[PDB]
Amino acid sequence: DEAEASKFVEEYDRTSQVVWNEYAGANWNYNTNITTETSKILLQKNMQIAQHTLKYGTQARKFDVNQLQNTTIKRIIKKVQDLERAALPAQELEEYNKILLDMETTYSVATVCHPQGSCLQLEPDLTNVMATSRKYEDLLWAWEGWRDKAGRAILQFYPKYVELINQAARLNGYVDAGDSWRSMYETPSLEQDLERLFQELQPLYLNLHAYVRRALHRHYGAQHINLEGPIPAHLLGNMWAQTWSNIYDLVVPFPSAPSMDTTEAMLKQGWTPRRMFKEADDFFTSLGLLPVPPEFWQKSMLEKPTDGREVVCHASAWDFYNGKDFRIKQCTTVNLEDLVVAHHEMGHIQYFMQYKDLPVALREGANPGFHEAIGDVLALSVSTPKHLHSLNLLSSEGGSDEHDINFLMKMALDKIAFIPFSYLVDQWRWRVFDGSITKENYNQEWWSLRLKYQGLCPPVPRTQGDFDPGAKFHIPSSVPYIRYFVSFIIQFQFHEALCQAAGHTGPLHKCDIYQSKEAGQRLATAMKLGFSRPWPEAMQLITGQPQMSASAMLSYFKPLLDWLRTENELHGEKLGWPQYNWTPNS
Ligand SMILES: *[C@@H]1O[C@H](CO[C@@H]2O[C@@H](C)[C@@H](O)[C@@H](O)[C@@H]2O)[C@@H](O[C@@H]2O[C@H](CO)[C@@H](O[C@@H]3O[C@H](CO)[C@@H](O)[C@H](O)[C@@H]3O)[C@H](O)[C@H]2NC(C)=O)[C@H](O)[C@H]1NC(C)=O
Ligand SMILES: CCCC[C@H](N[C@@H](CCc1ccccc1)C(=O)O)C(=O)N[C@@H](Cc1c[nH]c2ccccc12)C(=O)O
Ligand SMILES: *[C@@H]1O[C@H](CO)[C@@H](O)[C@H](O)[C@H]1NC(C)=O
Ligand SMILES: [Cl-]
Ligand SMILES: [Cl-]
Ligand SMILES: [Zn+2]
Repeated sequence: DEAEASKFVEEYDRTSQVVWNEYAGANWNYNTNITTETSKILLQKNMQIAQHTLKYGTQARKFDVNQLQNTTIKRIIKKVQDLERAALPAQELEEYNKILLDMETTYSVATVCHPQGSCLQLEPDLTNVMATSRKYEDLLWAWEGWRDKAGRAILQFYPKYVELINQAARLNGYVDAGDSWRSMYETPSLEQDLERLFQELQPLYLNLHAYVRRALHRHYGAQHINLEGPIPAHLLGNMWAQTWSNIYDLVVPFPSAPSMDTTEAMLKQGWTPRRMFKEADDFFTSLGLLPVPPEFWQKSMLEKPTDGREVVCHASAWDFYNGKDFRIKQCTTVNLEDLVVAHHEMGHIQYFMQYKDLPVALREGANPGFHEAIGDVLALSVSTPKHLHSLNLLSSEGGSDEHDINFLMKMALDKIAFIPFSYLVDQWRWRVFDGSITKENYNQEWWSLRLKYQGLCPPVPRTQGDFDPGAKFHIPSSVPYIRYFVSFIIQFQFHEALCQAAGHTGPLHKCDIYQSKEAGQRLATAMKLGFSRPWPEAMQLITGQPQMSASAMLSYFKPLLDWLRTENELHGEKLGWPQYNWTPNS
């Protein structure tokens, strides 16, 4: 009985490595070379992997997991009973795979064109406009144009995508696809836990929002910013207003303590995409963690091709399921923002290497948030002014209270601003999946949440036919989002714990764990667990306790909360957006 189940897991593990490696190869070849031929091969490998999933999943379902004594085998077999899309009938499975490919291709090849002028891709062209233009109409052109071309083009697919992903979820024992996705956390209290964490971050976010709103009023004019209303969504330096640090120049707390232009410093010093990834690899090995293998450097795509290939630019990390071949695909630009992205992606690679010897079913993060958090933890140390000065990308900024508050503001514009964005994406999709948002009101309900959680309004009133969620990568690519909310909370818990393990004293935001072997050992022991244990065990190995908590993030930013409250009170700011119905008049 126990013996047949053990044998089954061994056979599943052997055969899964082969077929998933072939799938990953076809998927990579399409993502790095969008053509009719690579698309056709990819759809064929989709059917091959479904045949495997159906064979082994059907077997797994013949086991009564209740009667298995070994808890590791029990856990693997329970997981393999979920066929995901391979539960669908063949005709629906083919339709679903084609819909997914059509949606992700539509996003990745969309362009926005000037009349009898040039056509801009999202990366680098439109993202550069959003980051650097300080002209309301130019930002509006890029913001609206991207939604018109990418978002509107996904709408034709999304209702059928929803029907099919939900159908597969029901065939695997869930009530809808959002139930299935939430199950990855194995935490019955997930929704309440996330809401409580969101509420703890409100003082910081509301104060940041009011301060930034005032600064935008100063630059863009009183006729275009309502000091008691939501902020227009195209003014925050980022296409989705999900991180705001590119408008640091407009909001700097102490302009008499300026920072060196880090993009120009990186360019003058000869930085390249490969150098950026080499620096990330060096930070990981300084903690005693694993270097990426030589193969990574030969096979990764670390910059946009110049040879005519169309590619999926959106950065991502790839496991080829053979314990040897790991790769990053990123259209890297030489700037500080993308150095942080490089660390994020190298954190995924680290996790892949740490859990490579577990059974494939257990080769995941402790929960999806943990997978997202590893690289960001190291990037918190890289981002310190002390570390950036050691890279010759900032001047010496220490010993200055003004530089200290400036740094905390730079960090808040990304980390605090992202909290409400990362909360709302799957609040929307969970309600699409459970049927309480229909295609009649996709876009209206999206904007209701953008208002409620982020305090943003669209600069141009939306019209029927708009599908602004489709203009965000994870929606057409069907990548869950609450992982990023979880990550941004727990990365500060991990930073706090690793800094204490490294012997740091003083304010958390001054900590840099470079070269700490004690810090590396904490992370390594947790990552080696993969998905073999409930995630509170990995939380315990890193932090010494088992809960998710916003306390670390709040501690990191405490000096900035104090500064923001004093500043906002001086100016008479009304926190929030009680005039929540305000929208731009022109
Ligand atoms: C329940 O079963 C798990 C899994 O057992 C493993 O997978 C099965 C499908 C069979 O193939 C088994 O033969 C196989 O061991 C047991 O977990 C395993 O325990 C062993 C011994 O404690 C671990 O061995 C280690 O292996 C590494 C190399 O990977 C060595 O460096 C170590 O020195 C040590 O020998 C093994 O890692 C572990 N495997 C997993 C996936 O956790 C588990 O012990 C068992 N439970 C009980 C109560 O018996
Ligand atoms: C353009 C960079 C995208 C990076 C990332 N890319 C994903 C691809 C995942 C995937 C899975 C399956 C198939 C294909 C792809 C990843 O590695 O998790 C991403 O999406 N980050 C989020 C949040 C974020 C913004 N800024 C950051 C800075 C640091 C850390 C996180 C974020 C975002 O951009 O919204
Ligand atoms: C892109 O795909 C086509 C079609 O399969 C192939 O002929 C070509 O060699 C590929 N290009 C690269 C750079 O791999
Ligand atoms: Cl939007
Ligand atoms: Cl998730
Ligand atoms: Zn990630």
